[PDB]
Amino acid sequence: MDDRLFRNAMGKFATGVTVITTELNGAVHGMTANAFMSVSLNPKLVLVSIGEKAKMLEKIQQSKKYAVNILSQDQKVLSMNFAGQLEKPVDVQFEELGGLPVIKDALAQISCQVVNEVQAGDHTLFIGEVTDIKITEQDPLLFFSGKYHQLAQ
Amino acid sequence: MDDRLFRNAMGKFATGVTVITTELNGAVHGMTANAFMSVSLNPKLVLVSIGEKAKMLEKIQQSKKYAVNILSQDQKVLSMNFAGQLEKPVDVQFEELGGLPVIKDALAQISCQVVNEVQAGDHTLFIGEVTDIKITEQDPLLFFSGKYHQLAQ
Ligand SMILES: Cc1cc2nc3c(=O)[nH]c(=O)nc-3n(C[C@H](O)[C@H](O)[C@H](O)COP(=O)(O)OP(=O)(O)OC[C@H]3O[C@@H](n4cnc5c(N)ncnc54)[C@H](O)[C@@H]3O)c2cc1C
Ligand SMILES: Cc1cc2nc3c(=O)[nH]c(=O)nc-3n(C[C@H](O)[C@H](O)[C@H](O)COP(=O)(O)OP(=O)(O)OC[C@H]3O[C@@H](n4cnc5c(N)ncnc54)[C@H](O)[C@@H]3O)c2cc1C
Ligand SMILES: NC(=O)c1ccc[n+]([C@@H]2O[C@H](COP(=O)([O-])OP(=O)(O)OC[C@H]3O[C@@H](n4cnc5c(N)ncnc54)[C@H](O)[C@@H]3O)[C@@H](O)[C@H]2O)c1
Ligand SMILES: NC(=O)c1ccc[n+]([C@@H]2O[C@H](COP(=O)([O-])OP(=O)(O)OC[C@H]3O[C@@H](n4cnc5c(N)ncnc54)[C@H](O)[C@@H]3O)[C@@H](O)[C@H]2O)c1
Repeated sequence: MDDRLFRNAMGKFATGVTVITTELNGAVHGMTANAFMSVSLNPKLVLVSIGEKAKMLEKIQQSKKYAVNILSQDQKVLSMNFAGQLEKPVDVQFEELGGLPVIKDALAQISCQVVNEVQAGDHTLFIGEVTDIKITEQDPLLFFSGKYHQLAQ
Repeated sequence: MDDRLFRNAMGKFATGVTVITTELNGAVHGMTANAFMSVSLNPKLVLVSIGEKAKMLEKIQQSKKYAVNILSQDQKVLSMNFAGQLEKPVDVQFEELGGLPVIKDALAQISCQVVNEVQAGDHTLFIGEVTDIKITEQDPLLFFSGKYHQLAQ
């Protein structure tokens, strides 16, 4: 059992792709995440998992809020941008939802207030209560086996 | 803000589909789950999220272990089965990995020991340390907007 074997295995679980956003003292910060899930119905809770070394970790710890932007099929470049994979950052179009910066034309936008924070090995889980939601009927960006994919139409 | 709006939103995050399995007195229990994610690299941690009213909850609390079986495209019937959606249960073919019952021909099989248990609203998060992994190169069953889907080929 290598780290590569584990990552390969984990990559067998297909997911959508989100960008996590928050605002700290004026500035908008974003991070590409697929470790996201729906947690609870009553109350409305959601969870995101952030690596210990990630700049986003301290940002969320201070702001105590975050939004989750589910990316559409047309937003592959944004995924790469917020994953630190482009040499030059793109000029991202933000709007607002429940007091959070959200990404324009995202498949879906979900704004949260952090209600719990749980360390789990390498990462921290931020459990958030959902305050606002915006949905569209776009097709999703998918991530599977280390590659970007689309739904069969 | 209705429960339907929240569920619709949450459905906008595409996922693979797993069956969580465990063993209590040699009886094998399974439950369909898509609230699953990779958590930590060092140590190797995974997380699953189980509803407070789910029979699986108490089973895992006792056994202190679970396997995650990621379903292939060919396993839609299994997903429906372990979701309580068929009138008559199907005869499921089990095998073994790390002392856990796993589903034969799954896309991937991941066996875990529970290392933490965190309540989060409606649900409990069982954080699991991975002991054993088996992977194949099959295509995944997908779940998105309340429907089963496939990857574009
Ligand atoms: C598909 C995929 C899924 C991933 N899932 C997760 C996961 O769930 N959990 C996890 O911890 N990591 C995940 N990662 C890795 C993570 O996205 C990167 O490690 C990321 O670079 C870490 O961001 P950071 O907070 O450390 O800050 P940085 O490394 O600085 O942020 C990454 C990039 O975002 C850009 N950026 C930030 N804010 C803005 C803005 N205001 N406008 C324009 N650009 C901006 C920056 O230019 C930078 O290049 C994933 C990566 C991929 C590709
Ligand atoms: C795609 C999708 C994703 C879901 N994700 C989640 C989630 O992540 N978290 C969550 O809590 N719920 C989730 N659910 C709901 C969950 O799958 C159902 O609520 C399930 O019925 C609850 O199982 P239970 O533990 O309460 O026991 P039951 O309701 O009794 O189990 C469901 C079915 O599994 C069958 N079964 C169990 N063991 C065996 C076996 N040994 N051999 C053959 N059949 C067996 C039973 O016949 C039963 O019909 C999801 C449902 C769907 C369709
Ligand atoms: N922290 C995360 O939850 C996470 C998820 C995906 C990618 N990433 C990071 O982004 C970079 C690019 O990703 P890639 O194209 O190599 O995809 P990849 O092939 O490494 O990812 C496939 C799967 O492996 C798992 N994984 C990868 N890194 C992980 C980590 N650090 N902690 C927990 N699970 C992890 C995830 O479940 C992911 O979906 C890599 O450095 C990777 O580590 C991190
Ligand atoms: N507990 C869960 O994480 C979960 C996830 C999916 C489906 N289910 C249950 O299985 C049954 C059939 O599912 P469906 O075909 O109606 O799909 P659906 O349209 O209700 O599911 C779409 C999304 O909504 C979210 N969701 C649904 N029920 C949830 C719950 N009880 N708690 C937290 N998030 C939830 C999930 O993220 C899911 O991916 C429903 O009763 C549903 O509640 C539960």
